[PDB]
Amino acid sequence: PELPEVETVRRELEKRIVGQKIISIEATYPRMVLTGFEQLKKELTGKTIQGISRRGKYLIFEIGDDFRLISHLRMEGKYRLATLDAPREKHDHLTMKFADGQLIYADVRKFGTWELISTDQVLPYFLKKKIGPEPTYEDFDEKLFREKLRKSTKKIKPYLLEQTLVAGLGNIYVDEVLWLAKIHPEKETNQLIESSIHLLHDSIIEILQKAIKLGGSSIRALGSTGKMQNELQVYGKTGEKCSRCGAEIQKIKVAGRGTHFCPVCQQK
DNA sequence: CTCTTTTTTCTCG
DNA sequence: GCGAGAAACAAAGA
Ligand SMILES: O=c1[nH]c(S)nc2[nH]cnc12
Repeated sequence: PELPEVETVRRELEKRIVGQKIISIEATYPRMVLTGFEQLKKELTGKTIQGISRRGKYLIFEIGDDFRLISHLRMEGKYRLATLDAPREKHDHLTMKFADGQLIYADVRKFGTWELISTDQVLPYFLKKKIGPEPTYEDFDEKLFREKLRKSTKKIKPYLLEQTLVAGLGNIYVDEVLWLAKIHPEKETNQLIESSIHLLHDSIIEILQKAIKLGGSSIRALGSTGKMQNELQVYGKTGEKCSRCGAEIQKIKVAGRGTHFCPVCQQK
């Protein structure tokens, strides 16, 4: 998932598991609990979920006053709420059992992670990761954005993907953002002019906020009812029309990543 | 059969 | 510092 999908999951969970006491925690893949599964099980068992937050693509379970469970779903981690008698599925790895149901984490590629962090260590956790601002008008300052772009010779798509200029873009929304902003994904950021940086800034916020409103893009669990996939202009649409007078979407490889763009729209 | 393709972090030169 | 490439892993497609 990317930020909009994680936010969609956050909202669904907030409605349903806040107030729930954790009765037990079980793992078939304890290795994805980076801070130690036995430690996590000992600390959280019997605690009540106070809330669910998000920072960039990270889910943050607030559990008791003094602990946070920081979860990253990476490529295709999925949460679902199931009855206590639900059968195990092949790629289920963890479950929190409540009195009237359970929260199960599944992840085909086993990339997703769990980390138990004390409450006063959450802000330092994200500072250490150098996560950039949330993609909102209030948090995403264009002035600082502009300065960082000026000082770098990185290509704009990989730099955006680093999460340091702004949080939340993955491969899908970065291709969508760059099409909307009419910027080439290999454009060197110090070549971007002010007006272009302004459109990029606004487009990032606009695309991500639109995606959130539409419940995320559901491609191929919680977060499965999204509609943003119907609004994608370029991602995964190789050879199809940009509706720009016959122009077709091209796919290239940029810093190891599949990259969908419309050449005529996105010249350097 | 092989090869490529689909978030973050790590190694190498 | 940088970029390139690969690793973690599983499954699907050419
Ligand atoms: O009108 C447009 N034409 C082209 S080619 N690319 C775009 N990106 C956002 N709007 C446009």
